[PDB]
Amino acid sequence: SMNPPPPETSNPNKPKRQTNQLQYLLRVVLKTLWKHQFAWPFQQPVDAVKLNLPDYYKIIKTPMDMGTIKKRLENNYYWNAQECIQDFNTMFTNCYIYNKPGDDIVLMAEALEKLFLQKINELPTEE
Ligand SMILES: Cc1cnc(Nc2ccc(N3CCN(C)CC3)cc2)nc1Nc1cccc(NS(=O)(=O)C(C)(C)C)c1
Repeated sequence: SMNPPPPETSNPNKPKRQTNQLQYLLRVVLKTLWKHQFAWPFQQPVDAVKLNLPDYYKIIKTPMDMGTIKKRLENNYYWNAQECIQDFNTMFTNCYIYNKPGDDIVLMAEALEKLFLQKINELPTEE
């Protein structure tokens, strides 16, 4: 049943930075993916209660979603771009772990992942 607390979006004792890459990750990469027709399952933490998936957080112990990432970027939570890319990678990987190849949700993630890889290919060099 119940949902866990969502991942933190602020941590006062974590060092933070703004870099041009992190700017780009928010203004271009996240904001492009966000507007995609297949984005909505990934825009917030999985609501396992509403979905009647009581084993979701039994299996997925490092949950991640674009809603969390968006807020992290907005709050300058990250030290560098790679920390943020890792959160995207976790989100995709979680999807592929929990679901079956060819499930609709996997097709949705895959469309987003392909687009994600296209967009980070154009990440500007650091500073
Ligand atoms: C990111 C993600 C990864 N995996 C899955 N798997 C999944 C979802 C639904 C099902 N159904 C199976 C039988 N059926 C009757 C109910 C549900 C099976 C597997 N889902 C995801 N995201 C995702 C998929 C569908 C719906 C929502 N909505 S949500 O969590 O309430 C909100 C609006 C907060 C994002 C969110």
